[PDB]
Formats: sequence, structure tokens, C-alpha cells
Amino acid sequence: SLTVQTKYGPVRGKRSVSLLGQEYVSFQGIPYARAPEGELRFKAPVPPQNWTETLDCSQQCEPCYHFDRRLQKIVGCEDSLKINVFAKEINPSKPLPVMLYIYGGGFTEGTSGTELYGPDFLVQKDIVLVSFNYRIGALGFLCCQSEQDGVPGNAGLKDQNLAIRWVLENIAAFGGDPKRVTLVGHSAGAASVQYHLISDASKDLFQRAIVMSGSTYNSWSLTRQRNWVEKLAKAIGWDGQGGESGALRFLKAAKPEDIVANQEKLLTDQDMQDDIFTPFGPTVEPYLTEQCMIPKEPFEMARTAWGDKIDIMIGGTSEEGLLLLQKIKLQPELLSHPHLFLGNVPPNLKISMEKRIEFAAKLKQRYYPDSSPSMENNLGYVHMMSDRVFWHGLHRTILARAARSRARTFVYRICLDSEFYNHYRIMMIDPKLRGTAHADELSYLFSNFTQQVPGKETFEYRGLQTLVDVFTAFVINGDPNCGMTAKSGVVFEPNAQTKPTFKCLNIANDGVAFVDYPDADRLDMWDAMYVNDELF
Repeated sequence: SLTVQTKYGPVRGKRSVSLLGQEYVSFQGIPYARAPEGELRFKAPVPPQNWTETLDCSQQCEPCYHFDRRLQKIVGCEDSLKINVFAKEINPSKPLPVMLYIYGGGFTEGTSGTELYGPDFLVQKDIVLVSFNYRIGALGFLCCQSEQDGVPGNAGLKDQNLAIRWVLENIAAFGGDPKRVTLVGHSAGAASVQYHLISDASKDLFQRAIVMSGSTYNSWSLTRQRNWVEKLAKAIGWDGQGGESGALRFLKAAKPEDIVANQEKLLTDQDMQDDIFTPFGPTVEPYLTEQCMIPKEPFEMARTAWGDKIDIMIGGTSEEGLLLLQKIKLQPELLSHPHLFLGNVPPNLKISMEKRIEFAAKLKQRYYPDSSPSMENNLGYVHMMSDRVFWHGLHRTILARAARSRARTFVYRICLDSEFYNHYRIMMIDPKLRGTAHADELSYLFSNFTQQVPGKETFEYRGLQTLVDVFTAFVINGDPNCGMTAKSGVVFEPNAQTKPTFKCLNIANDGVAFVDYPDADRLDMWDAMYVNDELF
């Protein structure tokens, strides 16, 4: 009464009781790829081999290798390319719309586990939630330029492609409707969605998408190759012999715990002034396979995106930049660094050094007209980092949709500022701070390990239900209007302007509203640095 046939074998899930009270069928750890093990390490994913014996998926699986920062421990397993189905029940005769989730984690960490991405809140509406593991860091994004070596790159993105291909081919038997799939992603997970939207390799595999605080227009979404395959082999303790090819087979020989340990560790150039966020991330592939995700420059891929023909919802939070203070609590006075401003003028502009000098002055006057950056006078830098790192990419994505897509584009802004419920800002950043930070909003969508729940008279509860309602509203009929928006007398309309800005649903403590983006003036300034460069 809880066994399902997948295309590769039989699968038995569990039944359970939400943090709210409702019951739901759960399946966890369903293979969709053969363990990228041994020889297949670093490589594109291949299906699993058929298995005849009913496999237990009543318990969560281990994540793809990484440093789990909540534990401060390396963790994982290489055989972790498994997928997860949550739903109130299985109706193979009433096929429900699918929400498919892709986790974030800077392409370096992340997990599909119900300890950050709890289905309790979302399984109340009538959808099918899906979530899955894809490989991260070097293990998922190593790039060997010799075709001889079979590591083109982007193995993690290809893991996500396969996963989507699986939801299509299987979800029918969990009560899913493979032709009503919404792809949803946060941070790197959002940048991932948008690569699926702009790459032909993920063409028409889904119908709608929600893009959260992440974009192909953020510079951190694409890595440049700078001899990373060897710099890592070296740092791990490699003789120097064999070229890149020879560093690879040493890496195929290394404990993955070592790969992880040394990954981000000894890597970046310091010419990350030229924004290299990470070096095991998405890359333009050196040659073409059938599984290829990124054949050429993303910027150009975007101009002819299959995705421009489907509806999407996109947004982020009001103080995304809070993420960036982390690095600032560890060696402050980097806010007194005198290149603090001039090193946030985007590196790759075809502008002279005098313009660049001039732009960084406009940044001072915007974010710190008269006062000095410091751990106590930080809002200006949080705004700066919010714009540079997240929103300018979101905004370009919105402008580009308005120009070249005749689809609907819905824009949101999360402002929920709670003293206890904004978990990521509170646990991972600082219990001191206010504002809405990168991934705060995920507390209002997913249950997590805290088992925490605001108690129905609190505005936090109003927030929870509002998001859950608009996101599932969109997942169900490509229309984000719902009960909660109604009982504030607002209509979430798709965006229909760029000047003076775009219009978004602003979800605040005190409810919702459909307004001009309130921080437009800042982003005008970022647009203006792009005066000799094409925005989209």
C-alpha cells in the first residue's frame, strides 16, 4: 500500500505526520543515477542498472560529498544521486502538479535532506514535491580540457538534467503529472534553474519555473578555467608529473574527503578581484558531448533561450547582502580596506581606470555618503553586496524577459523580518542583526531541523502561509494569486514595465502589496556602470 514501480525497479516509501498535523507519503533515496564511482568520478551521470528487489526508501540518504557547515564535518557518499518524493497521497488517476526543487550551496555544498528542506509546510497544498541530490565542488564541476579524459565539466548540472528526465519518466506513478512540472531553485539552485531555462539540453523538460535569489547574470554563477585540475591535485599532494591528464587520474585515485578538504581550501587566485567565486562551479565546456549543458557563453545562450517561452516567477529578499558579513566578522577592518569600493566595480567592464575610479565614488556616495563602513554601520555594505551579488542579476533577468520573452514574468520581494524565525540570518550570520537575508525566506517554505513553527497569531505565521500559498499557487496554474493575496486586496500581476522599474509582490511582516521595486535607484546605478557593455 506504499510500494511504487520506478523504471529501474520497485520502491517502498513511508507514511508520516507533519509539523502541522497532516499526513504524507514520503519516498527518499531513489536512485536515478549509477554511483559516479571510481572510473565515473567527475564524469557525466548514467542511469542505474535495473534492480528486482523492492528497495527501502523510508529513510533519507547521504548527501553528495561536501563540508556540511551546520555540522563542521566533511560528509557524504559518492553514491548519492538519489531523488525524493513527498505528497499527501498517491493518486495515479488524479495526477498532481509537480514542484521540483534544486538546492543551493554555491555549487560547493548542499543537500536534499528534510533537515533543511522539510516538506511539512508545502505538502498541505495539493502538489507533488520533488527534491534531489546533485554533485557539488570539484566532484561535480571539475573540468579537463582534453577530450581524452572525458571530464568536460558541469557534471552536477547534468546530474540535475537526469533528475528532471527522471521526474518525467517516473513521477506518473507517485501521482505526478509529468507535463505540469515547475522547476524551483535557490541561490546556486536558482542559477541552476536558469541554466536549465537557457540550455537546449534541458529543453521543454518542464513548463514553469521559480527562480530564487540566483541568476546566470550573477558573475559568481560561472567559473573560468585557471588550471584548477592540477592546483588541486598539487594541494592534495601530487608529484607534478603527467600534465592535467595526469593530475586527473591522481584525483580519481584520491579519497574524496581529501578532494573536499582541499577544494576551496587552496584554490582561489586573489585575482578573484576578477570575480572568481569558486573554481569548481559551472563552466563553458571545452568540447561537445551529447549531455553538454553549457556549449558556449551563458550570456549568448540566454538570447535564444527555449525558456523564454515559459512563465516564471523570480525574486529575492530585501537585505540579501547579509550573507556577506560572514567574511566580515572574520577579519573586520576589511571594511576599512581602501579598495573596498573600487573592488566592487564589476571587473570585466570595458571601461577605463578613470571611469572605474569614478564609478566606485558613486558607490561611496550611494551606500556611505558620510559615515564609514564598520560592523556596526554595515547597512550600506549589505545593500552594496545585495545589489552586486544578487539583485543586479535578478534585475537584468527581469529586463531581459521584458524585451525578448512574450511569456508572463512574476516578481517577488521577501521582507519578512522575524526575531526568531529567520533561521539562516540567526544561526549562520548573527543573532544580533535585523533584516531579511539570503535564504531567510526558506524558513517560511520548508520545515527544518528546529521543528519550529510560529503559532498562528504571529505575523511569522502570516508570512509562512503567504509564501506557501503564492509559490504553490504558481506551481499549480501558473498564477500566483491566491487566498492570502486576496485577503489583503491585492493582485499579483505579471510584470509589464522596466521604467522607472519593475513591479513586484512585496511580502512584508505586515502583509502583501504589489508595488514598484523600492530600491530601483540603486540598481539604476549598477545599470549605468554598464555603459559600454550590453546588459542583456
